[PDB]
Amino acid sequence: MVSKLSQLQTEMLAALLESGLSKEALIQALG
Amino acid sequence: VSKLSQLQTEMLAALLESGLSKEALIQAL
Repeated sequence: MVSKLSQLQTEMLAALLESGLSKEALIQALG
Repeated sequence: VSKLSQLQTEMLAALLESGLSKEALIQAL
């Protein structure tokens, strides 16, 4: 729980996976 | 474009631009 930005990033990634975005598509975009 | 796909896309670009570490990505996966 380092920073407001890190907490928000964490929530966003979780939300995306919940919405149906694959893990592979996440990796493609952000890896 | 579908509104859902577009929102996901825009969230991804914002994440990328915000400086998401390689470790943070691994942790979320």
